[PDB]
Amino acid sequence: MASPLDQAIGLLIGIFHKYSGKEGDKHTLSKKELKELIQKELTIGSKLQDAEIVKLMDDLDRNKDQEVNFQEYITFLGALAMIYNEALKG
Amino acid sequence: MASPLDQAIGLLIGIFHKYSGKEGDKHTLSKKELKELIQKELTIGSKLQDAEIVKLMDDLDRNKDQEVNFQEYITFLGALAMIYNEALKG
Repeated sequence: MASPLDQAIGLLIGIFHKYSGKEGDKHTLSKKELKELIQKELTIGSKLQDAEIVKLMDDLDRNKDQEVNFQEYITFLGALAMIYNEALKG
Repeated sequence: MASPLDQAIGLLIGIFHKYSGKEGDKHTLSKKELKELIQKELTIGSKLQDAEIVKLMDDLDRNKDQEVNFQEYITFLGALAMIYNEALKG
């Protein structure tokens, strides 16, 4: 069955594809799409703590002139998650 | 605030913490916990596609006798996703 994990994975995939879809090689996307993704799909406004700020900055270096793939996109979210849910860093 | 992304991230976090919590250093967990995680939380049984099998195998070789962190767990999930959610490859 589409258990909570599979569903949540499904969400992260769907979120990816929502932008990556347009890039043709929709297994990848870049800087612009990443900034869009975070800014649009995280309706935060109040730039939480540091994590998201650092993601937005980092994005420029992380990409520079290269597309990122799915897992490297996920890493953006996982890093975000770790930095603001400080707990996860132990 | 807790937009679809944040919620879905929240799910993957929650899933991790549900077991990783018990390790105390809940940034990390290992082989046994990982197999438990996927087995329990993906209520599949009817092994959808190779991905899950390959994860279950891979886990042993990946861990050996070494813990994995949150992002590495997310890599396990992201790889599972990649392999069975065919779209992510093509």
